[PDB]
This record gives sequence, C-alpha cells and structure tokens, in this order.
Amino acid sequence: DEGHITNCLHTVRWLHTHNLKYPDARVSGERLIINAPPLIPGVISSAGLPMRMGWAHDSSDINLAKLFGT
DNA sequence: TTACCTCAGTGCCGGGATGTGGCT
Repeated sequence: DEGHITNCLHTVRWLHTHNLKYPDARVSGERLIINAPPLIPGVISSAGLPMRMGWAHDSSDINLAKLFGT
C-alpha cells in the first residue's frame, strides 16, 4: 500500500532531538536537531547521553510515525 | 466546518611639666 507507506514517510520531516512544544502545544513553527553540548563537570545534562530522536505534529499521526521513528 | 487521537581605700579629670626620638 504505497499510500499508507507514503503517509508514514511524511512523518520523518518532523523527527527532532529537542521538543519546542513540550510545555505548551500552541507553539507553531519548525523542528530542532542539535548534537549534545560539551560536558561541564559540575552540571547534569544531555552531554553524557547517546543520540536519540522523537516525534510531534498532528494528533492523528501517532501510529503512522511508529514505522520510522521507533 | 469537521474528524481524529491518547494509558583608709577605689574611679574620673584638669593642667603644667619632664623627658624622649628624629631631622639638620
């Protein structure tokens, strides 16, 4: 089903490393993809963690995004 | 406009004076 897979391929455009909408769903615009900052000895942060991505956009997609973003 | 999607002491006080240490 090229249509089902096409709808799934489209979700890739909004995979991100950092989520600009987290505290408030009203924020509108582009995604953010950045490598973790250099480690600071006195601070707990993403600097000590491996690279991972997530997904946010329409409520409807949830299932269709799972093929490539898992 | 709509559909979607989450697990005998003592204590101050004045005042003139003895003596001293640094500069020339």
